[PDB]
Amino acid sequence: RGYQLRLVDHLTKSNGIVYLPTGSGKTFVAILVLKRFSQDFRALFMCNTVELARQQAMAVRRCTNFKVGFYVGEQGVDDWTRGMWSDEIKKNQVLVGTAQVFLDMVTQTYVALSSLSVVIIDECHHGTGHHPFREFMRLFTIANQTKLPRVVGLTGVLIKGNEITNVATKLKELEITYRGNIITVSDTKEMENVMLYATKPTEVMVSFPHQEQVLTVTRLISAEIEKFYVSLDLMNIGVQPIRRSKSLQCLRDPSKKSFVKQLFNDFLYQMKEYGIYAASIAIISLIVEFDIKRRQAETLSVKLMHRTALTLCEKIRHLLVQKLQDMTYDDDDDNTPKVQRFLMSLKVSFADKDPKDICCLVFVERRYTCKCIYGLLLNYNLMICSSACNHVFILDPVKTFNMYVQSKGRARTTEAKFVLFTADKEREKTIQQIYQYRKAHNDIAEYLKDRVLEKTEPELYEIKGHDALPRVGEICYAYEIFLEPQFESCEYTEHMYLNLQTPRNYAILLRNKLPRLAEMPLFSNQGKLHVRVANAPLEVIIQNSEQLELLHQFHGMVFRDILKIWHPFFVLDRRSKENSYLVVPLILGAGEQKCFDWELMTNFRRLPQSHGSNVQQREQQPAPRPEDFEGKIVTQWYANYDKPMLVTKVHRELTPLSYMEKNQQDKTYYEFTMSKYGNRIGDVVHKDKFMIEVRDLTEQLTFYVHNVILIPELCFNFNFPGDLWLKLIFLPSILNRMYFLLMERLEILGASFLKLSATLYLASKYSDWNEGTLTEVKSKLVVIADTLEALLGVIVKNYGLQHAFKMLEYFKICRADIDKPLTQLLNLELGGKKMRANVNTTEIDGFLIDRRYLLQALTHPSYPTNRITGSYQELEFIGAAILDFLISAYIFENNTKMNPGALTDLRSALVNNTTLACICVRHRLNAKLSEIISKFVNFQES
Repeated sequence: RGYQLRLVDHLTKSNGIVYLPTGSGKTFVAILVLKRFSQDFRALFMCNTVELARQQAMAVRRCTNFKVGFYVGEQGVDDWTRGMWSDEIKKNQVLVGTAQVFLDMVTQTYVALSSLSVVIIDECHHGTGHHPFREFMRLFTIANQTKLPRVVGLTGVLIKGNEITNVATKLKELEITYRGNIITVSDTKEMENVMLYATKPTEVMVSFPHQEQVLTVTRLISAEIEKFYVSLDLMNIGVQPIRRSKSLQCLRDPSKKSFVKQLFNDFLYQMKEYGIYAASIAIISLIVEFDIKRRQAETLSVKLMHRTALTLCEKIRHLLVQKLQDMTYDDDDDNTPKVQRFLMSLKVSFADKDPKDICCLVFVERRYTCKCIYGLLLNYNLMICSSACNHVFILDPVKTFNMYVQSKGRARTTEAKFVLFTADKEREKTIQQIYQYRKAHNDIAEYLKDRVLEKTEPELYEIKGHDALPRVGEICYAYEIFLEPQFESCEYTEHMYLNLQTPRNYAILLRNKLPRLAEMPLFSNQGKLHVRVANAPLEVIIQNSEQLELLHQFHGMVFRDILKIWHPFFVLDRRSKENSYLVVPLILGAGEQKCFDWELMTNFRRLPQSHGSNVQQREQQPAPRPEDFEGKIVTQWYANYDKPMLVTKVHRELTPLSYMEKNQQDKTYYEFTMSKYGNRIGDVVHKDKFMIEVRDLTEQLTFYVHNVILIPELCFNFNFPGDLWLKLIFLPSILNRMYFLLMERLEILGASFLKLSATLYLASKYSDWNEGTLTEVKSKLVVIADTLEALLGVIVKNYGLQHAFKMLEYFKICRADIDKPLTQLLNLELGGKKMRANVNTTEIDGFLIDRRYLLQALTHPSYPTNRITGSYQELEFIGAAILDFLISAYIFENNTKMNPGALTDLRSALVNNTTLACICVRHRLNAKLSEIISKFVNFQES
């Protein structure tokens, strides 16, 4: 700020003492003078308190870290005897240590003041007499009149002398002991801006009249306390420290002399409890009305009767009851002048001269004063605060006015600020003497600064001394589709039905050529299935409508009468595509050769046994047929017919009149049907018809994902085999991987990589261009986009890294001008500014006392395009999507074992600023920006 530059201007030319108020950044002004002293040519930082030395050493080491200098300090843990200073002060240029460590080392001569170039002593006004700051200054006095270190110091106040003119000699004597020059650092033209940074409310002492009468209630309470003080040996009565001494005497009662404190142990315990109630009532009688003090003692006396009622407490309650008649008449006299002044000042502040609605809490002298003051306002926003104090009004506070407030306050009608008001003359005289000493110190400093440099130098020296798109014509291209089972685990130990177990296969006749179309995994009840696509035959054609329409109507009938579904395409929308009419089966001839047979398509579609059954009458009774029941499915000709079933084997011992598999019908299979729907027994009249094992083909709807005894009498023999119809119903489930042709980690990674292409190349083209105008034309120039970027990442694994990235920008995006830079990038205007190297830029910025790339990387966005670098905004968005796409691409192989839903929670060290800034501190390496960040760094260090 402007106040720190003016105060440090006199310290750079010669020695001087900096006088500034607390909170003005006096330590920051010393750091600026230390950087100017090292540029034009060892520093010593003295601290009075050990607690303040740790904060000054950490702040000096943080600023000297970027300077590439050695910053160390000695708190007294490292001490050694040698002919000079230890390795801490010798190796490090800046040494921050207490004055006691330097004074202890001055007894036996080791290091001399000539080693350090400058010495900064915090709070140089306190050092005097036998203090260590005056002892180290006395050694410099014997070393004076020669080359020595430059003295420097900063303090809140100079000194306070007698009257005015005599006080000016005290300020000159303090500067003569510290060897200060005639230049005194003080805020003059910067006082306007210095007052705006730190607002100090003025101290307004409001005296209130104290009642000379009516105080006999306090004297009677003191007389009653004096009677109890005879047994307790004058504990205390009616004092502010008595409240603190009561808590100190409570812990001091135990662990004392055996015989001496034996009787005083339990005596002082009951006396301190009753004495604190009388001391609190005495303080409440002065601050508030006497009626509140008598009510507090009456409630405490009633609680003593319900207590254990000790022999010492019974006499104290009986003594107070004799004086209760006189104390009750004192509170009944109204039917304190200090409380009237507090109510008048609080009412005038809310009325006018200040905000109408504001938070104003009066400071209570104790916990009992808050409840007493609350009842006075209701009997005649506002609150009674205690613990500390609050803003604005404070009732009879005893404390340092500057240290207690430490904030602003409300206002009243007057020329003044908010402060405490006490009726005692000793409290008002202390605030008046401190204000008069501060005004006299500022007047003595202004009179001393107005003197000539030659006159003040001789005065200090004398004191120091003595719709249809077939795409092709009518032709038959036979594509053999190989479908065979592999293996699986069968718990039921059922037989494995495979399409390769029968000679008849399934071919594909279409007007389109044959793509590669490798196999795909599948599963079923019999085992895993695989479908291979190739063409055994070729150059085939049908003849007119004979062979052509034979596979047509057979395919049209297989649509509804086989799958039996309303929508085969599952609610199609556009209803169009590359036209492939149907695939036709091919029956295998002699050997492994399969020719074109049109009789198989017409026989399967015209078979009535596929769905509709028959009715067995007395004219025709079906006989047992073990040869016809081998591979043929069975149905229900009478009742309960929904899904048919294939008969695997025939059982000669099992008959409709034999033992049933259920206990319902005893030893009869057909008795269960006659007792339910009234059906006949064993179809018509046929008992001897053998039974069979029915196997239902019903399974799950979608076959892509993995996963009963009838009789030949009542069942009709189907013409369709069991194994031939297994692969015919799997066509709808295989369409998932059939229609289309060509993970989620590259999806989100491609979104950051798409923005990284514009961040890398485009932002590195023109560095001086603003961030607003750079993304304006790149945005409008152009979920589903992340899927297209995932395919570009897979293409980068089969070629070079820039291979797929090249065509990725050309194919999807256009960007005629931006596509050329997308190949390679370079450095920003930072390295282009200075044509030599970053060493030339190190002369203006002494932060450097590769360095070329770190120039723009360490640039602050605060400065509006200064000479240190162009800006950090060009590299901010650059590395933004860069590191985002780089961390996502490296985590694609590591997180591949997870799913997009689970891996989305926390993946690859999330960029949240909590762990971000903490990663730099884990390597052991505006004023508002240094405030919240400093408090957050201390809490995150755990």
